[PDB]
Amino acid sequence: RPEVILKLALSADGMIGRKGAGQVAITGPVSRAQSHILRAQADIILIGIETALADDPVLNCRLPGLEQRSPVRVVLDGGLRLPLSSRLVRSADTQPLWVACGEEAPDERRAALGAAGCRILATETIALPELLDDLAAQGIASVLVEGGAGVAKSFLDEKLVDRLIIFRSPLVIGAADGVAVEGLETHIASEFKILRRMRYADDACAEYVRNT
Amino acid sequence: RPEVILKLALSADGMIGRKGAGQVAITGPVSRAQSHILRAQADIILIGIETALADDPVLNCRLPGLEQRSPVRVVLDGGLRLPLSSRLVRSADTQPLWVACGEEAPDERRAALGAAGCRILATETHIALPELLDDLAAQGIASVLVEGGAGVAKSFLDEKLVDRLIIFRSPLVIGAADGVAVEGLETHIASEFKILRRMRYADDACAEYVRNT
Repeated sequence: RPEVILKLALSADGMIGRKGAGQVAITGPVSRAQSHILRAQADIILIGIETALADDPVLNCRLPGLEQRSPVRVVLDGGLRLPLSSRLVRSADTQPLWVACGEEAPDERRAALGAAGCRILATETIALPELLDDLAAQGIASVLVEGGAGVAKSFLDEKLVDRLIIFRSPLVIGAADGVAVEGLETHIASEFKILRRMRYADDACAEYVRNT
Repeated sequence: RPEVILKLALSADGMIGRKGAGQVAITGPVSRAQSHILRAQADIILIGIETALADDPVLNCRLPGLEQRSPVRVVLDGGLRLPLSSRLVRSADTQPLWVACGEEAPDERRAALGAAGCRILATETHIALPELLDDLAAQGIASVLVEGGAGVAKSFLDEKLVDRLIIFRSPLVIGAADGVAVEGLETHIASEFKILRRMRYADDACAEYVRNT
């Protein structure tokens, strides 16, 4: 089973996004550099389809001299809903892109993505513990999960996270329009210990490791 | 009492330097980037006078967009042996340089470094690391990055002042004839630390550890 790092981008008041939208922007320079370093140290970067649709991300490493360390990308996409116009699918020849779906997605979206250069990854029931067993059989030693609320909650609830890194924006979103990861603080309290805390308000970061 | 990260660059046979020259250079791109991000995350980067003399370092952050986050540099230098020709001293306008002293060093070298732009940091001798960190916390320092040669690396580890240990490992061998090791390093890791992450790729290898408590 690969080492699993979950990286979360939160607002100052602990929200993982605005209702109906994508991820919280992290803008401090130390946090942005560390963010790209995590990608270079990972074998795989994993996100959910909900994040892919809302943010249209690329998930490559952009530190000068480290672009060749851009990891394999995995999208958890039960319905093979990934747009062929996405930045992800359109960079599939220049960086690996694996789309995880089970024996349920229609062959026409299965065939269109494969012809565009995506590898289609077979999964059970979506079963996170033996997706990580499957990912490990294919040579992966470390997975970086860049979650929205869905992937973050599911990985934590199933207790599959080894290290947790939380970047906190200085800006407040508000409970009226914010989405939180529910159970985040109780999981940290129950299962994690703090390792380092960066206290600059424009560049705030907290790192945790799972309890011994 | 601030958080202390000890960063060691070792050869394949575990030497932190060689007796006649400079330290083990890190060459992998991920390891280089991470080394400079540790500097950016630190309030203070601390080294010993022996490393300063052997390597003539600069100790700034050379990541583009982070150079303004080069930390204050601290050199443990009981005899004020740091040359005014050092790249460190000659860099004093562009990055803070504090030279740590005993209560005893002649006032003549205090003034010369002062004129070159260095702050002189008064410390307690026997040079007391626990008291230096309390003094540093008293000045608002939240985190210290120690880039030790064998001297300070052994001293911070022996007095149990290291919370996190980061070891970059070169694939090259230095040899027992000229190699200097951190004495007691492997027993300290077995006794007080757990592995946290490891990058095994041979041209960019790293292991990180955290103290058990």
